[PDB]
Amino acid sequence: TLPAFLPCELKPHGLVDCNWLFLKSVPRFSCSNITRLSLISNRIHHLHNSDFVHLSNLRQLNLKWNCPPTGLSSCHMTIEPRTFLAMRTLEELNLSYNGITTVPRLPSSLVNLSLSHTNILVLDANSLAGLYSLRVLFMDGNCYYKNPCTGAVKVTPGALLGLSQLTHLSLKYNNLTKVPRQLPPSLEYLLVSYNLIVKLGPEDLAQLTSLRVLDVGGNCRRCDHAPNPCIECGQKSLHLHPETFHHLSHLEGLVLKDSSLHTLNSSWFQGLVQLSVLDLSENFLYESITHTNAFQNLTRLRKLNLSFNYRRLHLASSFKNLVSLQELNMNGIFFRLLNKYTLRWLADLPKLHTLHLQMNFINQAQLSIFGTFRALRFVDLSDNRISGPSTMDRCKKFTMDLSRNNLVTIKPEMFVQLSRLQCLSLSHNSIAQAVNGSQFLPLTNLQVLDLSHNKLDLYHWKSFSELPQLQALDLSYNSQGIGHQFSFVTHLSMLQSLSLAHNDIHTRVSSHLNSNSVRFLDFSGNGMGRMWDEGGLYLHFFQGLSGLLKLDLSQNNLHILRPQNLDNLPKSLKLLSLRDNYLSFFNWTSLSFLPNLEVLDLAGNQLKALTQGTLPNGTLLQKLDVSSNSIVSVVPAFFALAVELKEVNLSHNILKTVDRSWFGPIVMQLTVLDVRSNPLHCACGAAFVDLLLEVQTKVPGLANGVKCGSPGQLQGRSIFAQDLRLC
DNA sequence: CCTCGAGGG
Ligand SMILES: *[C@@H]1O[C@H](CO)[C@@H](O)[C@H](O)[C@H]1NC(C)=O
Repeated sequence: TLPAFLPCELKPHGLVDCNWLFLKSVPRFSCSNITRLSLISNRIHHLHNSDFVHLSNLRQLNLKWNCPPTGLSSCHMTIEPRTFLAMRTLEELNLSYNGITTVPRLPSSLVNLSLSHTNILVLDANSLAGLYSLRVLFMDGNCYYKNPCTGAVKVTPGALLGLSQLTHLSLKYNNLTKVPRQLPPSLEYLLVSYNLIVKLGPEDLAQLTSLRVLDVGGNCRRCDHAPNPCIECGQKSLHLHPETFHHLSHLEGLVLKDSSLHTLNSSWFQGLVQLSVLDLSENFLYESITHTNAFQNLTRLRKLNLSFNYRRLHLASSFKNLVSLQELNMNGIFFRLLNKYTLRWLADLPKLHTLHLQMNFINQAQLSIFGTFRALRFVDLSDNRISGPSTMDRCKKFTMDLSRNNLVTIKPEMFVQLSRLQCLSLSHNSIAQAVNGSQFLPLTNLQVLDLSHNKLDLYHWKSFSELPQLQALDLSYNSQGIGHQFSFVTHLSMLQSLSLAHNDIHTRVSSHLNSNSVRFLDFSGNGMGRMWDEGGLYLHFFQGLSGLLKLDLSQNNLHILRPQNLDNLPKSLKLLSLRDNYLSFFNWTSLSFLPNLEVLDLAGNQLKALTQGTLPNGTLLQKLDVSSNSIVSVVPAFFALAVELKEVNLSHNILKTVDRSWFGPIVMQLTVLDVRSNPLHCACGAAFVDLLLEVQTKVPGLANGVKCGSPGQLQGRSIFAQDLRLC
């Protein structure tokens, strides 16, 4: 009757969630059917032979973050010999972020193991005894600046050969000077990044002929302008032996990032015939990518990262061979100019769909080039310094992001040959301009336009009229004696979504917003309280938006909401958000003025009670959110008439109980009833317990998150800390 | 390998 696994939550697939519960011991709670137990981030510092005896059938166990090394502000975990042996079908185990110095004894059933961020500094053949079914082993971060050790962690030669089935090995951030010797040949991937492996040769990868991904990056770093502690490389560059990767016939992925690579050598990729991913970021290949020939035979290369390579830029002719290339990252390279030659050799690549060009300080750009490519779907030029022509965004659609640039004026010529663009972002520029229908002529196909965080003045009624396919327009956070603000809206014939959120609404703001197409309007963070206080002037401000379905009036300083104003909102309205206003009183029967309303959000107001009316017949209301108010009481039968009521959020209020007289029969059709963060009074007779237990599947966090506000020793603790059914 | 140089897995 009480949920079975207090103080934890039962979740469907045999999962018992005991996360973040301040537990100091493994809970005891039949348990013969639980197969998964998560105990993430509790306070368990000691583990004992008998601690898992009741969970003999566990397959998955997460003990992450129970006894962190430092860490935080220092913990050592003790584990008895037979602790995990009681679970002889245990398949997965996470011991990461625990102060253990040796790996515990484990059952041979184990398949996945994490020992990351512990204090295990030695792995020998004894450490992993009998893990012959192990496929996954992670142990990162046991000897770096956040989890320091003296010297390095040692993996002895052949220590892991017993792991006959090991496909996955990660040993990052462990101060390794060399790749461990005689690693299991079954390895399909090996991560040894961010150690001190300054030298690499075919010897170091001897017999790893089953590798699909190898990460040897960050082993020779340059620590100039490194935010966190960095160990500067002893040499000019990662020393790479030409034949190192030659035998890696199945290598699909290779990352050589942050290796201080000054040149590329085609030898490296010679034997890599299924190489689909290559990461070359954070090196010094600026000149190299401008001239090299290494790319000439990488014909299966799908993804390529060239980001943050330091010293007129032109991608080398070798790029023309990358006919499988789908994605190219060129962030943070820094080139002043983007021209017709800069990216020339990418133009005929059959399936190049994504191009990252962030943070390059580009101040002159012939964007026209992006109309010549074969299948560009996304070009990110955000955070550059583009100021003009050359001399809702999802869209996940030919898309271009020009946000955080230097546009002050938009000129139609900057968009020549970009006529195929369906999504554009000019957000976070400094565009102060009278928009008037003469800015985006070539953008004939533009459906989504983000002009947020700019300084547009929108008095002109011809605004955006040259965008015939415009469906979604974001004018959020816009800062403005002729024309009228927002007058253009009615003339945008296919506009479905519009945001005018957090704007500067001045005297001659159009008293009417009109449309036949707008279905969603975000009018958040404006002054609708101040506007509706000006009498009849704005009484019908939204009425002209025919077919309007969703309206957001959050953060509009609404202190009152008269029936006049609700009645003159479009009768089509299905969703209305009044979140974070100052509503103290509200006749709930006034909701009958919103016939088709289904979702109502009134959170962050000061409705001290649900007392003033009832949910009217025969409303179609489905979701009511009245959280973070100050509700201290509700009238019986309040929710009774809302036939279609499914979700109601009463959380973060001041309810001393939750009574069934409120809902009646509809309490059993409720999919969600959220009553957390109410100061419930947990006397020994309290009736709310049996009620919540009746709809327990439908109240989130009931097991431990629904807590008492009184009496004093129960203050801040769950309604199940003591059994309240006793009295 | 991936997401948002460290962390995840
Ligand atoms: C109820 O509202 C609270 C307000 O903070 C929110 O945290 C929670 O997500 C909501 N509950 C549900 C089930 O959506």
